[PDB]
Amino acid sequence: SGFRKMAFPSGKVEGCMVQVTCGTTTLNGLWLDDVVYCPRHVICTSEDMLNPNYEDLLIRKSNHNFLVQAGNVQLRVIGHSMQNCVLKLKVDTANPKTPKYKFVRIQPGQTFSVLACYNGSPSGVYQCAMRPNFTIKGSFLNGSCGSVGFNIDYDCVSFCYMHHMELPTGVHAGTDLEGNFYGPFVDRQTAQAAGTDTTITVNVLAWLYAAVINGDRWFLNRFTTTLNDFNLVAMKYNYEPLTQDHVDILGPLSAQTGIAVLDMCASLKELLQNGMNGRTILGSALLEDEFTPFDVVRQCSGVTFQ
Amino acid sequence: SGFRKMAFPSGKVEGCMVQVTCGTTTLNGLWLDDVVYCPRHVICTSEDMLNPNYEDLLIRKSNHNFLVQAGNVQLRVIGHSMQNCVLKLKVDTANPKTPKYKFVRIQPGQTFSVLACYNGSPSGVYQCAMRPNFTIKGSFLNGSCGSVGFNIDYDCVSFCYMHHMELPTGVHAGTDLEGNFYGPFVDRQTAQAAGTDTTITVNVLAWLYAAVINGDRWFLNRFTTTLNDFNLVAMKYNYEPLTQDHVDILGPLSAQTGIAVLDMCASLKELLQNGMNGRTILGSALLEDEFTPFDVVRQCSGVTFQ
Ligand SMILES: *[C@](O)(C(=O)N1CCC1)[C@H](CN1CCCC1=O)NC(=O)[C@@H]1[C@@H]2[C@H](CN1C(=O)[C@@H](NC(=O)C(F)(F)F)C(C)(C)C)C2(C)C
Ligand SMILES: *[C@](O)(C(=O)N1CCC1)[C@H](CN1CCCC1=O)NC(=O)[C@@H]1[C@@H]2[C@H](CN1C(=O)[C@@H](NC(=O)C(F)(F)F)C(C)(C)C)C2(C)C
Ligand SMILES: [Cl-]
Repeated sequence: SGFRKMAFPSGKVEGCMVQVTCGTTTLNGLWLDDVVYCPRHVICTSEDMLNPNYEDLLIRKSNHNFLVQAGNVQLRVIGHSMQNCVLKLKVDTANPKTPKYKFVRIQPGQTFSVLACYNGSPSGVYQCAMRPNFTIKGSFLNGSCGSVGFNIDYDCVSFCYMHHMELPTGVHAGTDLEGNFYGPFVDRQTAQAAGTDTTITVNVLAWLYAAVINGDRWFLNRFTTTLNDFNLVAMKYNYEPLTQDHVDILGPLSAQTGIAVLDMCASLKELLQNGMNGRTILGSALLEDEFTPFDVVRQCSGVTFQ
Repeated sequence: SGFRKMAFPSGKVEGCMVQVTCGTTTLNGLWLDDVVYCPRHVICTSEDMLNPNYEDLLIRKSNHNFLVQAGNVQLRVIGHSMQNCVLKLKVDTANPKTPKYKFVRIQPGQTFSVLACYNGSPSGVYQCAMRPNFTIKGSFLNGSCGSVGFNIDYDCVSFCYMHHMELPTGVHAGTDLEGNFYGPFVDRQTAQAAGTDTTITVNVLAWLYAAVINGDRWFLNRFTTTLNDFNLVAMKYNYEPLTQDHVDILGPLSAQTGIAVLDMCASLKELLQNGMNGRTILGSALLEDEFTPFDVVRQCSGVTFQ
C-alpha cells in the first residue's frame, strides 16, 4: 500500500552521462554507442544565445574544439553534425554501458523520469509529465542542459526528452532526442511564454483509481454520467476532453476496482463542482494529473525492470 | 528554477540488489562485498509470521536452504548469522559493483531515497522522510521487503533503511542495516500501530526558504518573533519544537536569502494561525515537511554525485 511519485531507476542512464565543453560553455551529453548527443547551444557564448546562427557557429568548429569527458577519461571526437536542435558528436569509443534503448517522441499527458545532471554528474531523479502546453514542471539550474528524460520498459530505455531552457513562470522546455522541440519553442534567449495549461483528465481519473485501491473512497458517489455531459462540465474547469481512447486505456483500473469509468467521471464531476471541502485524497488537497493509467498500474501491481 | 521531490540516482544501489528465497518465501537482499543482507522473516512461512521464533527457525536451516540470485546467476551461500532483525548470508562471490558505502542509523526528520524492489529487480525510486513517530510514508507491495533506503554523499552510499512491514493507515516500518527497527515495532504479524505523528518544523522552514528562492514570496510578513513564542504557537498545531541546532542548520538558507530564521518563523506562525486562504506555495496547498535544509540547498545549488 501507499502511493508515491515514483521515478524509474536511473542507473542505466547514469552510465550514459558525460560532460561536453566547447569554448567556455559546458553542459551534459548522452553517450550511446559511439555518439554523444547534446544541445547545440553548447557552441554558443552567452552573447551568441541572444540570437544565434547555429549553422554559422558550427562551421567554425572542428572535432577537436569539443571536449567530451566521462569521469577522468577524455573521449576523442571524430565527427560532428547537427540534427535540428541537437548536436551529434561521433567519438572514438563506444560506451560499454550502452543499455538497450530507443528514441521516442512522447505525447502530451505522458510521464517520464528526468535525471538532472551537472557537469555530466547525476544530481537526482524525479518524475515529470509533458504538459498539454508542451512544457514540463522540472527542477533545473544552470549547468542542467542536456539532462534527459526517459521511460524504462523491461530492459529498454526509451529516451524522450533533452533539457534546453526555462520559460517565465519557472517551467521547462526541451526536445526529443532528434532535436525537435516539444511545443513552439526555439533555442534562443528571447521572450517566449508557454500556452495556458490544461488539466490532464485521464490522469486525474487514474489517480482517483489509485486512491480507491489505497482505500481512500470518500468521494465515490452513487451516480453515473455520460461522456458528453462530463466533458461539458469538465470544459469550464480547464480539463482536457476525455476521449473514448482515454476510457479504454482506463479499462484495467476500471475492471480491477469494479468501478466503471463513467461512474468515476460522475465522482470527478462532483469534486470539480463542490471542491474537496477540507478533505484530501492520497494525502493531496489538490487533484493530481501527473500519474498516467500505466503509472498507477505499474505502481499498484509492482512492475520491475531488468 | 523549480522545486521537486527529488530522489538520489539509484544506479549504485541497483547493482547491489539480489533476490533471496528460502523455502517458498522470496524477498530482496542487498549484496555488498561477499555478504547478502535481508529481513530475517525470509525464513518464515505465512503461518510462522503470526508469532515467529526466529532463532528456532534459523537453527533448522543450512547454508544451502537459501537461494540467492543476481540476475541469471545463483550465488552459493557459505555462511549465515542473524543480527537483530536482519540476516547476513556470506556468499562465495564478492559483488564487483559494491560502491563505497556505510551503514547509518538516521534521525527522525532526515530524508532518504527508497529503491523499491520486487524479486531483486528495481521497480522505482522515491524520496521519504523518517517521521517523528518512526514510520515512513512509502509505496510498498508484497514482495518489496528488503528494499533499502539510502543517501549518497559524493561517491559513498549511506544505507539507512531496510523495509520490513506495513502498519494500519498504510505507513511503513523497517530497520537500519544492523537490523534494529526504527521505532517500537517488531517483525511479527500482530496488531501494532504508529504513534501520532508531528510536523517536522525545521523542514517546513527549509521549504519556505526554497519557495522564496523560487520567487514565491507572498507569505513573507514584516514581523520577527522569538524562539520561545514561536514554539508555544507551533505546539498547538502539532509542530515539533524548533531548537537552536535547528536554527543553526538553517543558517546557509538564511544567509543566502537575507531572511533571518526568526523572521521566517514569524511568517510560518502567521500561516498556521490564518491558513493559506486559497493560496499555494511551490504548487502545494499544504505545508511540506519532507525536505531537509540539506535537500533544499542540494537542489537549489546543484550538488552532484560521482
Ligand atoms: C542551459 O543552457 C545550461 O544549463 N547551460 C550550461 C551553460 C548553458 C540552461 C539551463 N537553464 C538555466 C536556468 C534555467 C535552465 O533551464 N538554459 C538556458 O540558459 C537557455 C539557453 C539560452 C537561454 N536559456 C534559457 O533558458 C532562458 N530562457 C529564455 O530566454 C526564454 F524566455 F525563452 F525562456 C533564460 C532562463 C536564461 C532566460 C538558450 C539557448 C535558450
Ligand atoms: C514483506 O514481508 C514481503 O514483501 N514479503 C515477500 C513475502 C514476504 C511484506 C511487505 N508488505 C506486504 C504489504 C505491505 C508491506 O510492506 N511485509 C509483511 O508482510 C510484514 C511481515 C509480517 C507481517 N507484515 C506486515 O507488514 C503486516 N503488518 C502487521 O502485522 C502490522 F500490523 F504490524 F503492521 C501486514 C501488512 C501483512 C498486516 C512481518 C514479519 C511483520
Ligand atoms: Cl497539496
